Amino acid sequence: SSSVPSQKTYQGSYGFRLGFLHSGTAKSVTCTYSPALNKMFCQLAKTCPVQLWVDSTPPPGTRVRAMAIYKQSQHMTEVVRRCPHHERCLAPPQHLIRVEGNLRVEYLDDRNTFRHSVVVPYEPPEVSDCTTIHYNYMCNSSCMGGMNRRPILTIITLEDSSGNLLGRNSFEVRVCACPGRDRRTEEENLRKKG
Amino acid sequence: SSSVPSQKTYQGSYGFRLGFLHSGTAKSVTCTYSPALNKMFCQLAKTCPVQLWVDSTPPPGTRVRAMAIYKQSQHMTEVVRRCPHHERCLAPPQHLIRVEGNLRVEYLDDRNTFRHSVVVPYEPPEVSDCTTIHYNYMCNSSCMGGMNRRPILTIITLEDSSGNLLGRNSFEVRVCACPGRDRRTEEENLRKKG
DNA sequence: CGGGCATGCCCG
DNA sequence: CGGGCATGCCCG
Ligand SMILES: *C[C@H]1C(=O)C2CCN1CC2
Ligand SMILES: *C[C@H]1C(=O)C2CCN1CC2
Ligand SMILES: *C[C@H]1C(=O)C2CCN1CC2
Ligand SMILES: *C[C@H]1C(=O)C2CCN1CC2
Ligand SMILES: C[C@H]1C(=O)C2CCN1CC2
Ligand SMILES: C[C@H]1C(=O)C2CCN1CC2
Ligand SMILES: [Zn+2]
Ligand SMILES: [Zn+2]
Repeated sequence: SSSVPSQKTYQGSYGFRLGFLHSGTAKSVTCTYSPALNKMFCQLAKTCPVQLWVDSTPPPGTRVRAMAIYKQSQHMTEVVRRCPHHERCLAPPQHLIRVEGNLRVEYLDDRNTFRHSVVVPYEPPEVSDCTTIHYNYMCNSSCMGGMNRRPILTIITLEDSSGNLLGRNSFEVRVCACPGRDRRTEEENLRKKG
Repeated sequence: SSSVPSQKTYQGSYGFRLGFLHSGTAKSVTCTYSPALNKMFCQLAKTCPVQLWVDSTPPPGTRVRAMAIYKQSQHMTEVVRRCPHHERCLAPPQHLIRVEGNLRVEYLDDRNTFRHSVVVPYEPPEVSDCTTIHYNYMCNSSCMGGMNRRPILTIITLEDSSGNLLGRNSFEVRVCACPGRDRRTEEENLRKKG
């Protein structure tokens, strides 16, 4: 009955985890992940790679879904969408999250919650310990009429073809002009005032 | 043959001038006019009163047209429009400038230049030295996908019913959250660095 | 209200 | 590139 998808971490029986590349905090890095904050800082319309780690191999037909929700309680019931400017300038223009480099991407609009998601087949790592998906976020967190400075969580779910939830993980995202600057500011604020 | 409307001041044979109320520079004033900069600072979707002064009375049927153009050479050929966010949230939604409080307003989209303008009948001052029109600017200068931080000029023309230009004046506009702050900053910069 | 944090971006 | 100006707005 809830229209708000769950965000609670569920590593599940396959030992599903996410992982992220190390990139550092130079002012101009295109993306950078903060383990302390469990938060990706990235630039709009640029690659944001996410690694899928599993302990046990999921069954054939498993899918990987990504969906954004607002992190703050007061905004969690509002659907996360592209702002009108970037909508106008495969993926429907209203979708915030895209996957690049995949021939089997599917973009979904839920008929009951109206929430957007993007799904690709799960592929096991090559003869490697993880699989990488290249996500793109098509608005800045600050975009007026879209995210409007509100932080989001991206929820990644591993689902079998029957729709069973096999695993769930999430991470906070800030899409911004200067990921390295902003990661440094938020980590310093965590240390001084968190 | 030009698609860029003239901005050159033409006081003309009726002695046409604009005038503005004095309001000062408190951080929260809703609008404030800088004589030194010939520039109105105002807030979006709030009243921006403009006075029409004439020495001689225009003929019956005279009209008052307002149009925005970009002030900087590199942007002057681009039509000034409402941004997509405020377009979606009598006046066509794409028009930046509205007139409030007038039963005879007309909104025009030029069939050749595609430029927008808003026109009201000229009314002589009451048995007073000027007539006031209440304009509204429906985007901030900073709106993404609209003015995008580019300064505009508003061009006010006094036209007879046959279309003769009787007079023309213009003023720069900044639509912003804090007119009083921003007028003070720009006047100080004029003094220190202009 | 006024102080000052925010965050895209600097081109007259 | 990194410094710092910009400019809406501060609500976990
Ligand atoms: C943002 C992205 C990059 O450009 C490399 C470093 C960090 N992340 C993975 C690869
Ligand atoms: C973050 C900062 C940089 O280092 C370049 C990209 C965006 N911003 C301006 C230049
Ligand atoms: C912006 C507007 C106001 O609110 C009064 C002072 C200045 N201007 C005219 C009236
Ligand atoms: C300019 C400043 C003010 O004084 C109020 C209006 C907008 N901004 C925040 C509050
Ligand atoms: C998990 C991830 C790594 O750490 C490298 C790059 C691709 N996968 C295998 C080797
Ligand atoms: C010109 C203008 C003024 O200065 C006041 C207000 C209205 N008009 C007449 C009196
Ligand atoms: Zn956007
Ligand atoms: Zn706007």
